[PDB]
Amino acid sequence: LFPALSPAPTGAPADRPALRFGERSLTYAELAAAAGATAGRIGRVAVWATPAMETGVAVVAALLAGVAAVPLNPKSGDKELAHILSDSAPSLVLAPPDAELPPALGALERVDVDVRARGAVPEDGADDGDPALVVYTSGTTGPPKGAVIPRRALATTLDALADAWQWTGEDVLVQGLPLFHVHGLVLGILGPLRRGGSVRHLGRFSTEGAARELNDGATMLFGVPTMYHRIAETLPADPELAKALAGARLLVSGSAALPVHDHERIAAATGRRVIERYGMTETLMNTSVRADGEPRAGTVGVPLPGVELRLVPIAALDGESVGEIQVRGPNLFTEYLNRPDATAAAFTEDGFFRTGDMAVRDPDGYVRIVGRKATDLIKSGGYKIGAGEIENALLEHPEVREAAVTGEPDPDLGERIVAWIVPADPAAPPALGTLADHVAARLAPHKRPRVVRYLDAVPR
Ligand SMILES: Nc1ncnc2c1ncn2[C@@H]1O[C@H](COP(=O)(O)O)[C@@H](O)[C@H]1O
Ligand SMILES: [Cl-]
Ligand SMILES: [Cl-]
Ligand SMILES: [Mg+2]
Repeated sequence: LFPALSPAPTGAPADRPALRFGERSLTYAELAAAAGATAGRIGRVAVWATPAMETGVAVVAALLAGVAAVPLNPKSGDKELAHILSDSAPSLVLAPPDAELPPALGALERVDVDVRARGAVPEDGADDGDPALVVYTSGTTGPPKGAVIPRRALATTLDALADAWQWTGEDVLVQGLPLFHVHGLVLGILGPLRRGGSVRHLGRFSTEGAARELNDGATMLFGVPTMYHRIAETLPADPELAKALAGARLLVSGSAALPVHDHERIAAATGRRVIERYGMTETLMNTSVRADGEPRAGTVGVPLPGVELRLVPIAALDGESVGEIQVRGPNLFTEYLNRPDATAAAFTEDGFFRTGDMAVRDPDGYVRIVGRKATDLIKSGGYKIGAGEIENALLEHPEVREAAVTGEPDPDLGERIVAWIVPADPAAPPALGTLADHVAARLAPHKRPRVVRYLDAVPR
């Protein structure tokens, strides 16, 4: 999976940079040795997945050990952690030494991840179908399902992207994405390691931080559309940001659609374009605009090598016939953990995954996502948010009789979460702050409502 880490590297390859988090870093040899020491201490494991160097070491340790990792959002609330802990039943939690863990984890064995530890890299005994990660992803109803992602899916999607993006071990990625989802963790940490390159993780994203790294040897930027919106807003005032983007080898957006107004403001300011790629937790990456392809706003390009894609079948490349994307390939997840009926429902009889995403293809083969088959989802900041679980949390509040949750457009977030409340007392309805704080404390801050509306009645 990482031939530059296992077996332990030697000579010049060993002293190449691997991970950089501000002034903290690890070379390939240092990462292999620190992850190896950790791997020997874990013969499923949870990872307290802060946007910090320890998270890279922890996940690489699990992969070297051949033990599935379950990334935890360090801002998850009590309900959300209890569910993941009960569902995935990890043996231990890998955490940074100084992390304050919440009481939901009080009974779990804590293994501190030491980035200065030096141990042997375990022998690789893993099989390609072995679970690599369990990544919790929201559905339209109920609590998040654990997508079990096999080792082979990681290798194949990362190598497919290497071909599409002309990504090599000479590339230096900058990113500031969360490390408990696929974009930040798989593409943004494991991808550079599989390639033999490096990543500079910003901790918290900022336009200034992205500019700094791209003006100082970073060659690629990955972000969600919200980050590109904030870049587009800042460009007129920020000459060094404009130069940073103009000089980049590749700018990539994903997790949600990049609006054409943001695309074109970036092109106006910098003279170059942002590649979009389309993927899902359950499928990893499906399509991308290629580095050697024509840049086309509002598209997600062509199927990646090894991905079988169809629209439903619609065979005309007409830019007009709307159909459901379905995919098959070694990029696919194994199952939803403990959910065999939901797993079976996600697949056609002949083994294609039903994405729910609606698309056309143009005469060049390019895919444009234009909607949904039956059921909108909510994407806020490039997080997929499930309405039903936000409703279920709001219903716990004593000032809420009934609740419905929807998304509405937001120029910065793509969509913002709306809470529709039948109050306990219509003359004293619960304020947004009380409801938002409650959902943040139960679920996670990114899932909080940003708007509240009161009604007499909501769907049952
Ligand atoms: N570049 C993109 N354009 C439009 N939608 C996207 C793109 N990348 C991912 N998505 C959406 O994100 C979903 C997967 O996100 P997730 O459920 O968080 O794994 C897909 O089903 C799409 O709806
Ligand atoms: Cl750090
Ligand atoms: Cl959060
Ligand atoms: Mg619903």
